Amino acid sequence: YCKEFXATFKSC
Repeated sequence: YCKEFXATFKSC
């Protein structure tokens, strides 16, 4: 799924 890591980049 998507992931905004430590409230940083986005890997959606």
